[PDB]
Amino acid sequence: MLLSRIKKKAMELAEDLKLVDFSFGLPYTWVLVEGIEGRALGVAMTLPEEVQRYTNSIEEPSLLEFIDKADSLNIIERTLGVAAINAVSQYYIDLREAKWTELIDEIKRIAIIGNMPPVVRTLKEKYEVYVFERNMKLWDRDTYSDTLEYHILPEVDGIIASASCIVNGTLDMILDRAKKAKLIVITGPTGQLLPEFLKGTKVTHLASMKVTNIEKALVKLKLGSFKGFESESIKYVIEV
Amino acid sequence: GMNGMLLSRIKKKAMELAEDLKLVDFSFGLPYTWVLVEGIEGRALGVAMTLPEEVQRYTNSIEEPSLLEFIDKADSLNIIERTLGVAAINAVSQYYIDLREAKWIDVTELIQQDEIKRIAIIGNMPPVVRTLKEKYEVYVFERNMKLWDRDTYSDTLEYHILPEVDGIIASASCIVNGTLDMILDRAKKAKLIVITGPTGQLLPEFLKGTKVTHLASMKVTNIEKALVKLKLGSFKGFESESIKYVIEV
Amino acid sequence: GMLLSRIKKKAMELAEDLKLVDFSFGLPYTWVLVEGIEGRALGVAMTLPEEVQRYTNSIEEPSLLEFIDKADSLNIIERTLGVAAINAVSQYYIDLREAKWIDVTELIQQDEIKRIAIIGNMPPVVRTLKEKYEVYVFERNMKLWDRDTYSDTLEYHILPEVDGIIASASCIVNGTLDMILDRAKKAKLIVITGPTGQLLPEFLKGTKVTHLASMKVTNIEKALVKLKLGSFKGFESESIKYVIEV
Amino acid sequence: MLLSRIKKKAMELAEDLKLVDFSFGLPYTWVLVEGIEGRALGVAMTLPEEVQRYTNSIEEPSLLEFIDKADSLNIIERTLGVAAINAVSQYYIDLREAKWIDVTELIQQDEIKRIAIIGNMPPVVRTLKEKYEVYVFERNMKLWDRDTYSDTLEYHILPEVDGIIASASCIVNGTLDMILDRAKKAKLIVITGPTGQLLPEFLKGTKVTHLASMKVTNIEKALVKLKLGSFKGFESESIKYVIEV
Repeated sequence: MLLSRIKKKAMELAEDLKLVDFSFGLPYTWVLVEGIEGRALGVAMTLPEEVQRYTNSIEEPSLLEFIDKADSLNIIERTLGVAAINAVSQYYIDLREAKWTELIDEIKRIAIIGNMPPVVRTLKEKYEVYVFERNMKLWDRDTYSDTLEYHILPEVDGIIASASCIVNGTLDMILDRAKKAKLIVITGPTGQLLPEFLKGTKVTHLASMKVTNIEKALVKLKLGSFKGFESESIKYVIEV
Repeated sequence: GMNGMLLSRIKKKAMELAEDLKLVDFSFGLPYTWVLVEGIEGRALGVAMTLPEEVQRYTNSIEEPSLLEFIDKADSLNIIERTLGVAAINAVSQYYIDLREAKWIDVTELIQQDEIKRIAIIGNMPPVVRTLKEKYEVYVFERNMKLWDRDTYSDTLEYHILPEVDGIIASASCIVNGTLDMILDRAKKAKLIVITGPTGQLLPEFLKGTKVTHLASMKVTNIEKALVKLKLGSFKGFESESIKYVIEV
Repeated sequence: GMLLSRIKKKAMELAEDLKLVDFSFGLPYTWVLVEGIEGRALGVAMTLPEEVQRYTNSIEEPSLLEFIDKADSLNIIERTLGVAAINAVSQYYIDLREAKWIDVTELIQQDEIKRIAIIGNMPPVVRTLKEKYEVYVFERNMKLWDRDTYSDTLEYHILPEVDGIIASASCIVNGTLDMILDRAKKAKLIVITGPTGQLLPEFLKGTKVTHLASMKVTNIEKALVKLKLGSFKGFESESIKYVIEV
Repeated sequence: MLLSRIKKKAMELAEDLKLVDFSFGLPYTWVLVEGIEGRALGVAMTLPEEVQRYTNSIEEPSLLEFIDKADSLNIIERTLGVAAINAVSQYYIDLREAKWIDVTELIQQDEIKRIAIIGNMPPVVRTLKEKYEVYVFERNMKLWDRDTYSDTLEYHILPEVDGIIASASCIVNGTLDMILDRAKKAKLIVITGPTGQLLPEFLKGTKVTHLASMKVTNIEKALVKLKLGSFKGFESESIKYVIEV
């Protein structure tokens, strides 16, 4: 599992960081950390439809304990672990010259994992697009089942996968089936991880967002507002 | 919002009690949304079950969070605003709750104390269902597909079956989704109506005049340890830091 | 005291000279084909798989009277086949002389109706009314969730505040029709729209329902092919939409 | 896709067969065919939770047209196609070496330790959970348990199991290709259910070891029960078999 290798690298970076606060909440599970330079907020998308039991083996919460359960069979332990990996990453992230869609000549067929209407509408006009959605709420008249990813991914030149593919563990399959993909973009707040963690993989770019105001974003994360949390952050694209 | 709700009348009573209380912390999280409050006597933790299957959008009109702002949004069309509002009503209630005449029993024990023939169980609660299905005629209704059995009926059949039952055990989550008003209206022949679960932390005086007879809920004994488990998404961890009670209305 | 229990009693009196030809509990619609001295009639009801408890049926010997008698059953499979049979008998005897060949949107008037409750997400109807009226859309199925759609648990509280109601005819199969009419306190216009609304208007006499917006199958053979193939638009193209006043 | 290769072989066998009747219905989609020897009924499990739109490109229904749409991106076209492949298969099926046993008795303690069960089958799960290490995966929320896991974990758990009991519905949703690719250490792979009516020769070369399905003994009585939406009524008009691939 790729998430098992990412947590090993992240635990080496969490040595000088401490856990401040956390919450397995909606729409995002977040982990607040603190170092000598200041604080950092890491998030991971909560997928309640994947939750089988509301249990957690973690008795004493800590940053190293959260990161160690990132490859757990328990989705609650994974989401808190990925959020913690992102929290350590957002503390050490270098976004100096980070690019702001026009990232895609070269590409003819695109596979979009996770229904993102603004991204889909822009690409459906100029490229052959295949949208895959698992959640029934985000279903369009153009969306296909996620069971068809295994068969369509080897035929596409570009892949735009929702960063939620990291928490549900579907990232390992997406990369394995990306036989002919020249571009693989992991987009969303769950993609807050360091690009060095994905070195060697087929992932080409990471499109996420860094929290500019931790206090205001925490208020919006606790209130369950995605746009409110998004407005307290800056969107970035960094090459792996 | 929806001023016709029983929840619209409960928030009006709760806002009069939230005058000497302040908001400490909150979280729209899983399995429960919680609101932490503080008064002159100490702190109180109120919870309200999060129903993600009811969430259509992740939006919130609340810009400046406060205890009175949360309670005012209890009768909102937005489930996120309702859940945070009900958790805030429960927070205020848990600060002022008097459990002198509270019975330290299970909901199944409470039913056995009366002469019931047919029971309607709203919300699939396996321990409660298993105990009652062997001694009474039980009708289980579940809205969430995850908690669905081969013996659970659709919630659309509640409207037709509730007038035929003598007892009702409704999951306290009927307060956050807005089904409580219908359940009580259709409870024509029911002599025993129990609202069970941590979302039922509300004061019994708020349900005065309604057909609700009992409130089966739990009070947090250790706020710090229960918050750790609520943030970790562990229900039994939060349940172990609380005491279950059954109180008359 | 369900409304569907009273409709089946009236429909069984009309199914005396009709015989069952074929049937199918299928998707998107359950259908029942009947035959009389004048010819054949096809009746449909919307299959709601999310409501299915167990794939069981107490009917051993299928007949038109047996199907109609199980229209008020607790089993959704028996209800859907029963409603489809009631519609099949209705489509044989339906009189569309004074039926209006109009859309549901042009039926409502700005003169009095200020608030509209739309039960079942119908994008063309919603888009037209949302720009001129205060609209409240309620959807139970997650597949049909928009940026304006709300939960069906809020119907009980919002229906008493609306002047007009446009309810999907699927409210007849899941048994939500009885509640919708009870909570329609201030509604002056109640329209039951969809292929499940093929039942006779006389069956809804006395109720708060004002209009029935449905469709009559013009080509039974071609529509059956499209019903068996699972195509809604293919079956819709082999029918004619009508608006009949109750 | 494996279903794209199965339809090519099934279309060669549908030459002397004709379409009689069909229905995309619940619980099963069925296709009724006829040849010189008689009639055959093929079924495929309808998965309404997978249906996003109720559309079908098929204008003129035929046996070859149904089979050609078996690898379609449209679940309605796939289910009708798989039901048609099963209908052609049930006409040519040879059950001389078919075992009249349950899927549970096909597994022995001396060879298998970890079992992966795809599709929540309570009788099969209850029998195996007491003697083996079982991992149940369910995609439909209705058939979900506090003991079942998400289908996203199949990709990671399937390479660790000795045996696999997959619901034949994995053929219609399109998960069969992944299940077999992730069956790295599996010595036994059983595709169980009425959707597994297909010929064993179609799965020759694959990791699939057995096919546990059923053959309709009374077509008329089973059609009445399929149209009525009764699974047990249709099951009682059939005979369960286990044929080795």
